[PDB]
Amino acid sequence: ELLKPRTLADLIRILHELFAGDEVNVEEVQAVLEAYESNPAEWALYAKFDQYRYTRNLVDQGNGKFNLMILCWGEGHGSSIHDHTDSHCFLKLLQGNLKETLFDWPDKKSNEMIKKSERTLRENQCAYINDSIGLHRVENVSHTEPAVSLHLYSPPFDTCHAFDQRTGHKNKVTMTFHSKFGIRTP
Ligand SMILES: N[C@@H](CSOO)C(=O)O
Ligand SMILES: [Fe+2]
Repeated sequence: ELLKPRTLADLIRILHELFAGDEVNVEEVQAVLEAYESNPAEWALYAKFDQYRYTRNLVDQGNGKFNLMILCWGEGHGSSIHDHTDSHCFLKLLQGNLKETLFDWPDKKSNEMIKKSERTLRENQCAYINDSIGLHRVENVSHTEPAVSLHLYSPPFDTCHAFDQRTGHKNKVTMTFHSKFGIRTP
């Protein structure tokens, strides 16, 4: 039974229930993420920005079933084109807007990766990606508004691949957390 999360803490409690089993009902998880109305006071602890690039700030470890984290995107900050290591990946906007660009898995032949589509993700909207859908890049293209997003990955993963847009070539990358549970972790 899916109820509206009243607060971020409530959302977390609901997620623990939804991930208590061995599978994941994606539509249910997306619906609950979308239903949480971003309240900046509740996540200010985690919203730690860096001048030069976006930051990943761990919020909850899901009793081992998922990682929930907050990403903070300065003006003009964006990601690489990347995959999600055979995991579910949900993204919900807490502040600002992000541009998501979708790409196909490259062929073994060296070629320009062409975008399959783009969309603008707006405050409170929750998107979903997985490797069967394709790859993506996420970017804050704003010149005037920082963005903040809430991401859930299940199972948790700390490595993925970045793809070169000009060739499709992939390189393994290890993601790092800027902070964990509100504490900066250099
Ligand atoms: N995959 C990127 C964020 S775009 O992923 O929804 C990351 O976790 O750093
Ligand atoms: Fe991503």
